[PDB]
Amino acid sequence: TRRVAIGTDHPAFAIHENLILYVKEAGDEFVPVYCGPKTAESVDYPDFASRVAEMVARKEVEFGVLACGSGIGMSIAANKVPGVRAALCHDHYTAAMSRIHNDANIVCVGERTTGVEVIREIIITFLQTPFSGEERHVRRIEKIRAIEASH
Amino acid sequence: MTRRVAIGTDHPAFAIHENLILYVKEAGDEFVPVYCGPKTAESVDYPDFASRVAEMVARKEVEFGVLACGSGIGMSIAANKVPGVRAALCHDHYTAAMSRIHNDANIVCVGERTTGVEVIREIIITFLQTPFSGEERHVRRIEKIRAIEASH
Amino acid sequence: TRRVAIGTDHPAFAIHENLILYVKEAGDEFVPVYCGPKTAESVDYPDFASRVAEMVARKEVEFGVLACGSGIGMSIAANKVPGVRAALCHDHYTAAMSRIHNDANIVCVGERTTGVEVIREIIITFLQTPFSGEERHVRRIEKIRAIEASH
Amino acid sequence: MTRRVAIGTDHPAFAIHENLILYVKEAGDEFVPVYCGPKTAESVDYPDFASRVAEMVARKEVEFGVLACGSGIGMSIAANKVPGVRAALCHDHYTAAMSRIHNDANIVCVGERTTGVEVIREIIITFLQTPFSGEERHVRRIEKIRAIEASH
Ligand SMILES: O=C(NO)[C@H](O)[C@H](O)COP(=O)(O)O
Ligand SMILES: O=C(NO)[C@H](O)[C@H](O)COP(=O)(O)O
Ligand SMILES: O=C(NO)[C@H](O)[C@H](O)COP(=O)(O)O
Ligand SMILES: O=C(NO)[C@H](O)[C@H](O)COP(=O)(O)O
Repeated sequence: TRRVAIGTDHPAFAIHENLILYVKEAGDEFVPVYCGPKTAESVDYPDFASRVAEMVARKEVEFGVLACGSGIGMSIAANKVPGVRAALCHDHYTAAMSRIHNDANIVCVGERTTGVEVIREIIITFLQTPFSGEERHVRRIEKIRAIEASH
Repeated sequence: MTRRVAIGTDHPAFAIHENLILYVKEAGDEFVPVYCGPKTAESVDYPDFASRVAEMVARKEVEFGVLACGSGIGMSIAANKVPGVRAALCHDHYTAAMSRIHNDANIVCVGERTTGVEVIREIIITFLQTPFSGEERHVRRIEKIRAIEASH
Repeated sequence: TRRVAIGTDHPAFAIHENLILYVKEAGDEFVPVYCGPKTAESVDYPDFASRVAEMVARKEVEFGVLACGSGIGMSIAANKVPGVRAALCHDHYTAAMSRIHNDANIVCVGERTTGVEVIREIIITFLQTPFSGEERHVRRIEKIRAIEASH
Repeated sequence: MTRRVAIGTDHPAFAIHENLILYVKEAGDEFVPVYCGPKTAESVDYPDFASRVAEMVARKEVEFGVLACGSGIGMSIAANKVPGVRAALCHDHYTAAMSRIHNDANIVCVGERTTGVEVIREIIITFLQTPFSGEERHVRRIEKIRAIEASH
């Protein structure tokens, strides 16, 4: 069982059931946990970025999915939480490499920037692709953890 | 009155480092590049250079940063670990503009392996030239990012 | 007055009024002419690609806008009409350069690939950006016309 | 039983021409690159090389073509002028896959100025390896493209 927490702001609300669906499409072991808004009225992305990022950091869930206008807001605010490696992806390549090289634990996408079928592909690829485990990446990821600790 | 812009890369982006320097100048006379990346070909660790540039931005030694890696991802994660930093992974003109308009982003991140140099150029120029909107919901949202930083 | 004919298939139907709106947003001189489907049921992209491309070729309208799943189908089928330079754009850069270098007369976009705000930006940039008029491009565009004539 | 793949570029894509050759091989043993672009640095006219490769595909001398220019656009326009050709401008994995699945595309077009080499690699590989679906609505739509060609 690999839980994936889902967060959005208002531009991504209309596509939230899509994101739920795309998590389950990655495999039966992938369980979506919807932590986004309940209504379509404006909300502030940091509020929902924080909720999902804290769950990931605390290890309640293995993965996060965050959507907003461009995904930029989500990736900045999620990365403020220690333990989070939030990757803003715009295609299949960035989704795969975020996992292989960076061991990313949160994938961020933009609703106004990336079509839903590419959002589908991103989410599925992010979840299914393993971290390489290579020495250099393991070292670089540990160096990100050391930047957190120095602050 | 002129605006400093620090540039960092790891090894795959080293091959285009004078490109990055050039594109910063291309945004206007008032933009001064500050090269902080691998002085040479050397395979290096992106978080070391993201930190160098991220710290300069957070200390207000430069106004903006430009970071390049393979996909841009490692640079955006590592730079966002520094409080005071809003580092945006951009891949086209629209994200470069909106990162500024909505998020008041102070670091632009790009991948050399994903995004062609003429779009990287367009990203950098758009980033540097586009102003923050100052609009109420955006200020409040940026403050909420700061409040998150304060809690950790 | 610069008429712009608009064509879609079914995945782009839900966003057809968007495309109408984005044409007018480029300027008051830009007049949208909707030539896409009236209902959301499946249709074949070549049918609507051809209608718009023929209007452009015959010079009824100055410009075309075509949307489908990925935009690939639209750009292949529209380019089959002599006189058409249909450019599949996915960002601002490709929209600008399609006009500056290629003198493109039709812009093609994918609904499932490119978010509407980037589709907005593409359409506005395509319409507002002039052809450079440079010798080399004028020569290359004339060489495209010579490929048509040899078939 | 092995599948030939002709490659053409103009001048900005010349710098990555052995990349393109390499990536075609990377899709499998059964893929044979056929280099047809500028043998040298020379500033050239994209329609001359789009034609060379487009004609080889239409004559069935090769099964696939790969075309690279600045933005990929001029290559897709010029190659689509040859009857029998379905040339797709792709910029990521999804368009590369769908061009094959839905449109049975026989030429892949890319921009060196817009799309980074590792994604160009991914585009080429995905294009070559992904099969046409053969599904009814797609066959009919492809035939309608042919019927358009016949009318001119
Ligand atoms: O894209 C975003 N953050 O990156 C936000 O979703 C975006 O600013 C929301 O904008 P809006 O409040 O005009 O809808
Ligand atoms: O993509 C990146 N960071 O996100 C880095 O540039 C990447 O890890 C470099 O990988 P390499 O060590 O295979 O060159
Ligand atoms: O993207 C397209 N042509 O490029 C078409 O819109 C696409 O094949 C439509 O697919 P569908 O018939 O499964 O909706
Ligand atoms: O983008 C292209 N065709 O679409 C071409 O590579 C482009 O016209 C080359 O332009 P240049 O003549 O400035 O190098």
